[PDB]
Amino acid sequence: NGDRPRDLVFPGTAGLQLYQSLYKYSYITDGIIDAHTNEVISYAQIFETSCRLAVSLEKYGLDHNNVVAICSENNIHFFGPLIAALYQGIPMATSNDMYTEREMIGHLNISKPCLMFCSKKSLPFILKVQKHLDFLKKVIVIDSMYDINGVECVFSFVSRYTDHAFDPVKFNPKEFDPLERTALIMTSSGTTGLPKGVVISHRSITIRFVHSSDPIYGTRIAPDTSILAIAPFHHAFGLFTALAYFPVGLKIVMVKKFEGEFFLKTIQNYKIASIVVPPPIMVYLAKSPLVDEYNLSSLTEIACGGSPLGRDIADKVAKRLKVHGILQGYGLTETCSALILSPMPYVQVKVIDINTGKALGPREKGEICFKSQMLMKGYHNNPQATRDALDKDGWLHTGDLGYYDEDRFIYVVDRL
Amino acid sequence: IVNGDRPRDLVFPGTAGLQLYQSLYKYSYITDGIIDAHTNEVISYAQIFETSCRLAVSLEKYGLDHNNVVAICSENNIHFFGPLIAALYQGIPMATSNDMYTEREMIGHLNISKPCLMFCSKKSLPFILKVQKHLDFLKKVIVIDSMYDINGVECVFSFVSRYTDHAFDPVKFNPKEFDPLERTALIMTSSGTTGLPKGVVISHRSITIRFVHSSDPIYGTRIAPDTSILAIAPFHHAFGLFTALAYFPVGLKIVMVKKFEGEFFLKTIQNYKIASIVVPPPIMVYLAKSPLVDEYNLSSLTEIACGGSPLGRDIADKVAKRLKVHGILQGYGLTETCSALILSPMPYVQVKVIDINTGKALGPREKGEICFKSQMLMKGYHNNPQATRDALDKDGWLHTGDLGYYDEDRFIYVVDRLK
Amino acid sequence: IVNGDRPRDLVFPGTAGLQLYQSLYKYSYITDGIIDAHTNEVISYAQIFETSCRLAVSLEKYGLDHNNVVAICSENNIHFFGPLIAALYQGIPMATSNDMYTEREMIGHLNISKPCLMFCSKKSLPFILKVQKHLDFLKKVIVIDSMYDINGVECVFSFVSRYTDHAFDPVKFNPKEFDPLERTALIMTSSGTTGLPKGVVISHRSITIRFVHSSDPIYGTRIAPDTSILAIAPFHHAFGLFTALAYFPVGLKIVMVKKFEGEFFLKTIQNYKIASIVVPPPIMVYLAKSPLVDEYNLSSLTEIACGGSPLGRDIADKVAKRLKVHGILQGYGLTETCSALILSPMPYVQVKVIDINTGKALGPREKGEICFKSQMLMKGYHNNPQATRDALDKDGWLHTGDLGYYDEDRFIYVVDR
Amino acid sequence: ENIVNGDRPRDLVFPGTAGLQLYQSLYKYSYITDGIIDAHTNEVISYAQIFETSCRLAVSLEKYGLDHNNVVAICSENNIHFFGPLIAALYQGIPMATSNDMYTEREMIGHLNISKPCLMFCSKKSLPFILKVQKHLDFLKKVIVIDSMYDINGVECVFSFVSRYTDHAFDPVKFNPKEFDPLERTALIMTSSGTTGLPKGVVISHRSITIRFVHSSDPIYGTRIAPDTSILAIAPFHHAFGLFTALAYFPVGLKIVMVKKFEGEFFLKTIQNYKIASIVVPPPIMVYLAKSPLVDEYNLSSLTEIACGGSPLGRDIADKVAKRLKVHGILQGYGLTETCSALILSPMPYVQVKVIDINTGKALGPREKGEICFKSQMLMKGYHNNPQATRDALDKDGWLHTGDLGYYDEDRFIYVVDRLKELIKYKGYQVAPAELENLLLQHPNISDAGVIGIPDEFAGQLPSACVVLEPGKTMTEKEVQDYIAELVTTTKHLRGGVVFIDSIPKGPTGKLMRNELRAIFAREQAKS
Repeated sequence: NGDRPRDLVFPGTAGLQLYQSLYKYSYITDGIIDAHTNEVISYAQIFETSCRLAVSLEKYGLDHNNVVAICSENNIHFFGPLIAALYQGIPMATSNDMYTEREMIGHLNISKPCLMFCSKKSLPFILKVQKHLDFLKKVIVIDSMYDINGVECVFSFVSRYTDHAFDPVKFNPKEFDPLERTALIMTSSGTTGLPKGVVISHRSITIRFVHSSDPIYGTRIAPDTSILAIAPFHHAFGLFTALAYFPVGLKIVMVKKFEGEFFLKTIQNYKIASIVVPPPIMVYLAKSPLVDEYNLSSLTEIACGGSPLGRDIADKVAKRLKVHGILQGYGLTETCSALILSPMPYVQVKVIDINTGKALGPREKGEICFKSQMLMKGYHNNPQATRDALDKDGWLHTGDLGYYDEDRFIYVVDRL
Repeated sequence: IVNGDRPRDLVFPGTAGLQLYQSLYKYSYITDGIIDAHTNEVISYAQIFETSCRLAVSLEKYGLDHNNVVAICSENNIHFFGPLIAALYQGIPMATSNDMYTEREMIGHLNISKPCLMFCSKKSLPFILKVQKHLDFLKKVIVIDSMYDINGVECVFSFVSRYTDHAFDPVKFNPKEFDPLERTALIMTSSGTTGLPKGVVISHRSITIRFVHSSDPIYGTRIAPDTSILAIAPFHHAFGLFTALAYFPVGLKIVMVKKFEGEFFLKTIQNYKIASIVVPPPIMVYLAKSPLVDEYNLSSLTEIACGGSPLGRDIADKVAKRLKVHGILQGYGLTETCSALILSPMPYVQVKVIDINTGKALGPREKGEICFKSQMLMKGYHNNPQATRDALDKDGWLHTGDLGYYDEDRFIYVVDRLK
Repeated sequence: IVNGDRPRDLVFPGTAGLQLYQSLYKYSYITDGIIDAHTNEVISYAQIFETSCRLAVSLEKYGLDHNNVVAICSENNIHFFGPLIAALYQGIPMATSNDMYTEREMIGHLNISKPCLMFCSKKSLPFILKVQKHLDFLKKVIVIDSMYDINGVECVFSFVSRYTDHAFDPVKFNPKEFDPLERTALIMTSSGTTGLPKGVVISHRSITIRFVHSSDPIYGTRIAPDTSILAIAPFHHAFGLFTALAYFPVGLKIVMVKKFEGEFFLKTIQNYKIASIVVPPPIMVYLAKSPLVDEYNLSSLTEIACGGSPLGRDIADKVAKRLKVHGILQGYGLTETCSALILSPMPYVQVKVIDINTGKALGPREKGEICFKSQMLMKGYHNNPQATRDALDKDGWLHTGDLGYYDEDRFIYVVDR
Repeated sequence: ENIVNGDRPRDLVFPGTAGLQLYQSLYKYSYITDGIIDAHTNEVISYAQIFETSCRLAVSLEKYGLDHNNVVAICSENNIHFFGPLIAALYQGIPMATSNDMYTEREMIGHLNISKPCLMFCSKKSLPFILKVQKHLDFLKKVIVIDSMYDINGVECVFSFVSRYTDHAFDPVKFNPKEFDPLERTALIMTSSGTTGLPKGVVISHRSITIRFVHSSDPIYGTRIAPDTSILAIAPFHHAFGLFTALAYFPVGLKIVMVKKFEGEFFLKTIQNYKIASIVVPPPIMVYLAKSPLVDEYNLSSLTEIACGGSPLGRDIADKVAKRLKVHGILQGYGLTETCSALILSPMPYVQVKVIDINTGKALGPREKGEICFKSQMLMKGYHNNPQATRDALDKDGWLHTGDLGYYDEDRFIYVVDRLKELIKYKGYQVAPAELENLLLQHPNISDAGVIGIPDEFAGQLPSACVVLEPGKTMTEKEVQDYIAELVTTTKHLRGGVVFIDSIPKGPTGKLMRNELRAIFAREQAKS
């Protein structure tokens, strides 16, 4: 079973939650800051822009039977269109910005999206790729006020379908079943050798929100101190840890790429309360030099949500930077990462049999596997690997064996 | 048809209990939940969480439900919320009695709700027994703030340990579910307009909405969950109880003073670094034109609110200035009902104008009698069908007693011409 | 021939446009360019730089030049300077209309310059469209403080994106060149001498000189480029427009209040840590002898100035003392023209005293009609050559209508009998 | 045509005389009372003091009968009063010769004979010397002490001198400086040697100085700190770097405090006890700044900005310091034109540049290799009475050939990255790159330098490598030739064969001796 949720999951569309969040924390004036450029967007800005963009996507002719995409590096305006999709319940495919033409065409062919948001920086590569895909009917630039040789930008586009009197306080996000409407088709190159694009329900999101909100697990930090986002937005881990920052209204500062120093510079200079990084930036933290040459006395909380090596690099950092024991992930998935760490709310776990397939009780070995709403609703257009991944009734086979750690210790230890 | 702001927090649908429960469970880590400014006694959130749950199961197994009514009679006292929230879990209605009623008054009071069980204080117990000797329907008393029973009078601890054991776990307990709009949360007595002791009925929904207002960052007090607010207004009365209760869903260290007398208020706000206060207008005037109230360091003060008979004659401006505060806003007409609605219309609250000669539903900038409609409005008086149809009319409108006019679509606030 | 102080900063030779341009470019880094004390809207210097440059090329490609005259009708508003400065680049004259005119008055005004394009505010647009329905020559209106168009009315953003594109770089833009003394910068209408609608003409030179004055550390606001000054005086009007405009060449964070009324001025001056205020005498009296105006913390104030018929003996002294200020010194001369000349004889300003009867030049300490000569002076009235020759005489001297004298060679300052 | 232009100027150059802008400065910022402070003595002059003295000195010099066709000099250590005479020369348009104060008799005379100045200004300290010296020079008619109230043994001091010609009631605000074209008038005649190996006197225009000020005013480049805040001056005034960086402090009205000599830790103390905002220094005290102990035992928290304008130890001293002192970023330039240093730092306003052919000499394009040259007004204008060095240093039309070779990043990026810092290296039989195309573009395992050029065969010029390994790792000559046989193709490799040795060669922090390795190649083309 695993922990009882502290903040009850928001029933409705994740769109609707995010919407409400933006509206509440409109007062925040430092929504996102580009650590590099120093560009800054306010919550109120994302709010207006996302609403405008929603009525726009609609009147232009899009719905749930379509798929939209965004291909951009880690960038301030990214959330405008993303969030707009979530209002309308249009599915959003996120493309990694650095695919080679080769890889990328492979990707877009999975979801096959009719509209594509993208970055200034990524625009040429997108035009180059779009000339190979008859279905990619329109591209829109997200981070420009002016159009780029005939390519439209979110501003112009939006002013086509919305006017001077538009009031996002007066907008309503479309309503639907948040468990059967797709939010994201994020493609993943993990198992086998196929690209295969994974499907994320809205419920997976509002549950991920529950987790960001919970004060024993997710980041318990002041709704107006600055958290750093570094993880790739196009990728599941980075998109969700980032996106969950809004229901709780945090000043996000954000870095384009994990590499080098400057991680340091950045984290000192903005008074960063919490960071959420993958384990390479953990090693750079633990056993890298002159990383106390910058004042990092700002750091309240640290998280890891990918492939975390032993509890020793973890202690190296917990100690170096004076932290409340950095605790985190073990088992994280292709899907919404992290579940069962230091089981989680809305996630149930079982131990059955290598041989029978019947659920055991306590202190008994057998293959450990998961069931949750937060789990992928399967893959896209591939009925094969859908029924391949999660079994006869919603259990996702992990491929390890171990046991129920008893009633009085409902935690996870696994034998093989 | 003035609608009033769109809610920034969607109202929690379920039992008001359930939300409070959830709140407590979430902020269990908070250890300085309520402090008795006087004794220096302290309860933690997690303690209230446990106690309220144990007491919920106790009351249940003891055999009570929606068809009964419980009461609590206590002065402002840390343990007050113990039984109250437990009631809200089970959906037993709670009648709150004022501790300083005279026997005369009190009997009248209890005869409205006629509660079978009565929590009380320790210094209020004599009086409660003295009274119970006149009311056959009052089968049990329980003391809320004692560890031992008191000459046969049970106390909350003994009572709870009767039905629960050491391994009891509030994380595994569940508050009853019901329709939060048709379940009475509270029966708070008030003798208004006529002077008769009539008892007001409050839905759970009325509460969950009041929580929505408190969460709201333009209206309700926007300050960090784990900084200290002072609530002093009397808990048995709606203003003090709802403002107090609403502190929980947002997890604030409350400090609480038993009585508004002179200073010491000063003393406390200094000594506990009080971020926000919420007071009635007597301590407002005391704030503004009483001297050497800048002899204590009150520079902790982020937010100030007032919610009864607000002295519009700019005492408010004087305090806003004296204590360098983000301008004190509050008042703008409250009620017998859940106080405070339409401050500096509020979410889930709409107001109209109609005209006192026909009763239509007037449009912009036009006078006529102003009155409110809301889920948050009182569900009526109790075993009295008379003054119910009199307070709120044919379709959910409650006549307030002023004329004003709708300040246009483009200024959706309220100005009213004569009071 | 009292000459008046030697300038400390040599007047910039070129177009006033070019100077404002360079200013914007230099202080582009300033991120708190203008703040709407009311709303809390803020524009950055670089934003004005881009907006104004784009607007300049826009105005040019749209087909305008010096032979037209443009207008602006707006209340005190962050975006006011957008179009204005753009005109100055192109050397198109700008007529400023007071935003509170009656249709009655406003048309009278507009008929002086007869402008073909009109920028205006969100707030001013109803009244303006109403007015353009009476004037054949008013071909186009554009809104300055909106991102989207307003029922068929274009806005500056849209207008600008018609003629410039994404790759436009204002660092590569260059302001038109002309002689800054024969090119009109501004046509500000004024009701002086007679109740008749006469429009005053200001050359670029007058502005580049006004900039000379604001930079001067004995006279103009001597405070660090990146401290916050308050502009409250009406932008459509000369005193307010120029005190405001002169701030950019010295790069000051401007906070701006739409209206003088109430304690909101006090609040503002506190909440933004305001170094200098420059006010007309009503908020001067409100300053010295108004109550509980120390109930707000005004300890931020280094300098105070006044420039609208200054004589408040000794109200000025009452505030100088009230607000621990380096003694507020100012006024002592203001006009139809660029207000403020001879304050506490100014650079590039000469004053003489002559004879009420002959009109021949006096020497020291001697009575007779006092009057001025300066490049900063009005180049005359607009379509009225009658009152041009009436105001400034045969050889550039402009008669004030007072008498007095030279406070000597050894004290080249002005007292008048 | 293809030219890199350079950053639009954020302050348009002041048309007129350098003296005129310098006047107007002193007059505007007259109110500052801490103009220059002897960080040593504590003596202090104010701005309006300098304004006075300099205007006085100006009219004195004119009535004494001097004009452009003359040349006045000044020999002095770093001293408060330096600017009085200097600025008055600039007012009057008389050219000025800054002599180094610690020249020997021998050197000094060769110098003075370039400019042949008739008036010499001097400091108390420098007087004996200058007199000694003047007893050789018949052309040097008058000395004047600058930092002493009383005359010395008949040597007239500035005050007596000025008083002959101005009275009690003299007013500088009424004085006008002389007017001329700022571009044809010499301002300074500061001599520099090293190159070729002779005493040759550089010519700086007035415009060079106006431009110079334009850069100092530049809020991205020059020191952007508030007028009436304390900056430290410490580089010797009698050299161009120090003189102009000091002189330019005046148009922005700064409280200068100044130390006479760079040595030791008196520096920390001062920059502390005066609350010093910015500093501008040479790389000696850069490296002492970064790598030297307990320099964090004095409080250097006042330190907004740092510049560095000489031979920049771009090793990692710049970063170490920007870090230690938590400063907004010390970022400097590249060029060392020998005249007004710093042209192209992290092109500069009013400076342009192009790259040309090694062979033709036509302007190249983006990412095209060839010799770097600049052309700016701010550049030296020539040498004094020497038509030989002039037509050498700058070409036909004002371009200064750096002798380095590089290319310009992009026209949408006008930056100059440059591959191989000198031309006299890297020869081949159809030019080949040396110390930076390869060398630094190949290091497995890291093998520490080697690009020289062996004269054989009589068919060309053999390239050759001088590889050295560190942690005993065995590489062969034949082995390396094939790792970098595909790294460059054509024919490059090393012809002779990767020789292996101990270190690299000498020269101050970096600079090889090229012929060192060629001769060291010799004796090591004989063994196993």
